[PDB]
Amino acid sequence: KVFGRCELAAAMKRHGLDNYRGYSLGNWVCAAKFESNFNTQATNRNTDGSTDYGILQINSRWWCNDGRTPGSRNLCNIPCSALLSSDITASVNCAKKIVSDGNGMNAWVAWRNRCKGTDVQAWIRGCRL
Ligand SMILES: CC(=O)N[C@@H]1[C@@H](O)[C@H](O[C@@H]2O[C@H](CO)[C@@H](O)[C@H](O)[C@H]2NC(C)=O)[C@@H](CO)O[C@@H]1O
Ligand SMILES: [Cl-]
Ligand SMILES: [Cl-]
Ligand SMILES: [Cl-]
Ligand SMILES: [Cl-]
Ligand SMILES: [Cl-]
Ligand code: NA
Ligand code: NA
Repeated sequence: KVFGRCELAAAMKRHGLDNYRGYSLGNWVCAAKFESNFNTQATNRNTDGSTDYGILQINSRWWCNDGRTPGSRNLCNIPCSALLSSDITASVNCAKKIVSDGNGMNAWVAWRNRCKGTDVQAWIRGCRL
């Protein structure tokens, strides 16, 4: 599924991401925009052979099992394919674990490079939330 911006904002808000670990909702929407262009089916292969999955491009090196990232962890205890669902619950729940792990949203490269330090509230501007 390719979410609309506000649709995703609302979904993320419903799933408890607004101000989760102090990260306002716009951060999460911004991260999803730049990680996946709001596409739950986005996948991208990393240089190490892991793959990033889903709307928040959660990687299989650490967070999910895709059966083809040897030596990797599955800290969200999910098949990576679960992160491609139109239902963002698995991605959100895994993202909550990630963002809680001490590094905040810096885990999301696109967030660090494209959202951090920007007016992320713009990402939820106009949305009914
Ligand atoms: C939370 C999450 O999974 N974020 C992704 C990053 O992990 C990806 O960065 C890449 O991650 C792999 C596995 O840890 C690293 O081997 C690789 O160096 C790293 N790539 C960069 C440029 O840092 C990122 C890839 O775009 O996608 C999500 O942000
Ligand atoms: Cl868009
Ligand atoms: Cl915000
Ligand atoms: Cl694996
Ligand atoms: Cl959802
Ligand atoms: Cl933080
Ligand atoms: Na990415
Ligand atoms: Na893994």
